Amino acid sequence: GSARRLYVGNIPFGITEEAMMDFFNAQMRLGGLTQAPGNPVLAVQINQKNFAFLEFRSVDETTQAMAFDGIIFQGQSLKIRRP
Ligand SMILES: [Zn+2]
Ligand SMILES: [Zn+2]
Repeated sequence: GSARRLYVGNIPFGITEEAMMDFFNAQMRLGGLTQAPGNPVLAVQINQKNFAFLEFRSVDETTQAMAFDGIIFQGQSLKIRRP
């Protein structure tokens, strides 16, 4: 379970879970981070503190997404860390 989640900080205020999921799924797939068909991100939980947890379908894709630390999303540099 913790091996399938990442902390994502400095998210744009007001973003939706769908927007964050769609961005990560599209960009991870385009960037070659996945090795199996389909979408790597299952869910996004945005805190009540400017951060979210992304939940992935696999431990593999959780690890690959660490390559996106610092990715720019809606003009913000996302901080990606293990929980
Ligand atoms: Zn969508
Ligand atoms: Zn939700």
